[PDB]
Amino acid sequence: GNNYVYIDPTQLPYDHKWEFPRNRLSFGKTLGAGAFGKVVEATAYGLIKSDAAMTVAVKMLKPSAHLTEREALMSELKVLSYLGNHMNIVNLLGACTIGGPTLVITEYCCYGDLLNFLRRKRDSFLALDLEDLLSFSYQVAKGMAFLASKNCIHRDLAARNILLTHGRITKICDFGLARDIKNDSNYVVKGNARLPVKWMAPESIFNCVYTFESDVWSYGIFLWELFSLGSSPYPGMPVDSKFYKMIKEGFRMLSPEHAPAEMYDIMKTCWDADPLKRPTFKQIVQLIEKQISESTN
Ligand SMILES: Cc1ccc(NC(=O)c2ccc(CN3CCN(C)CC3)cc2)cc1Nc1nccc(-c2cccnc2)n1
Repeated sequence: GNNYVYIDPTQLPYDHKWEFPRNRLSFGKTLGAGAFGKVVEATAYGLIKSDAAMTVAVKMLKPSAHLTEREALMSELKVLSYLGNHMNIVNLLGACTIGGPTLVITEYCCYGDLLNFLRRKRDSFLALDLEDLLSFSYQVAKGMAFLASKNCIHRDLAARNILLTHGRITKICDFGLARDIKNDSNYVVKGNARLPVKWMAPESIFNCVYTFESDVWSYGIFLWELFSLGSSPYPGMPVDSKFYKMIKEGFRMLSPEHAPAEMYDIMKTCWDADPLKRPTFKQIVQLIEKQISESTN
């Protein structure tokens, strides 16, 4: 959680142990695509077990991507390697960096992206219930606490960047190059960038600073998305001059109908204008642990 240092991924070395024979990959359907990159479902052979086919996700540069994007993908690969493999973050499995297009291989998450999952399961609210939502809030906070412990900042925390897999385990991801931010209305032009403004802390919007605390703000917005079962934040409030003024003034979202009081309390603290008053992910983990225990029986 040291806001005075950061991990420069170009200084991270690429561990050759990750290198995987690209001829042992069989590419499938597109899971996401941006301008210079895409994620596809694929099959990997002898990736973990010698004579076993396993489904994976593969992030690749399109032929139309430049060195800048290859560097970014390599940096992302090194960051994932640095983070290591954890229950609540997407797991790196390998890479193909030579002899073809640069590819990064991770686990495949059988329930796909959490935002789509919530939207699909909105009616079922097997069925989705409160404890599922609490579990997702807990696991995302847990994963983010780990990221912060590694002195890493997400910068785009949102339901769309969470995946869901076996046993309803969430995995923090970052589509990065592989999201079409040009045609995603959740990304708004601000200056010479398309930014996830509705998820962003005021200090990020106005001063372009991202911190452990701005990730916590985004987590608050995520909680809102979660307990609204995938609704877009600030309903009936398009990102314009009024929006910026209102956020600066102190306008905040009301509680989702399905949020327990303490979960909304967390949201409100995450959206404190003062970053120093926001909870840490470590704190949030404890709070949600308690709520989950209380919400059982
Ligand atoms: C194939 C791949 C390659 C790279 C990544 N990388 C990440 O998921 C990731 C997560 C966190 C960080 C940490 N990082 C720290 C610094 N900041 C600024 C950015 C975030 C970096 C990369 C994921 C994947 N996996 C991936 N990506 C998108 C979708 C899917 C997917 C979709 C549907 C079903 N199963 C899997 N799977």
